[PDB]
Amino acid sequence: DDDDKKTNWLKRIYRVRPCVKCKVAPRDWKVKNKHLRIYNMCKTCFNNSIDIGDDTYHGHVDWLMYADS
Ligand SMILES: Nc1ncnc2c1ncn2[C@@H]1O[C@H](COP(=O)(O)OP(=O)(O)O)[C@@H](O)[C@H]1O
Ligand SMILES: [Zn+2]
Repeated sequence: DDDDKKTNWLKRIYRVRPCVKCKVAPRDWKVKNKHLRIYNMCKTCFNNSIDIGDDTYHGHVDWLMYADS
């Protein structure tokens, strides 16, 4: 099933690249219609970047959740 190929790639992608800032915690994420948005930072590091005034690591990558667009 091609949808499983997509899903298993998304689980692997999420697992193997932790927060870009602390490099330990998993990334924050949300569902955005038929896309998974994986933010660059965990929530703790994101909130913190707002307090310190750093937008260097702000950003995300959207992923189609299905095999067929
Ligand atoms: N956990 C996070 N790590 C890094 N950047 C983030 C995080 N959460 C939000 N951002 C950034 O904050 C902005 C707002 O994102 P979001 O609420 O997804 O956008 P919208 O709903 O305006 O389309 C985007 O620049 C996003 O990349
Ligand atoms: Zn972090």
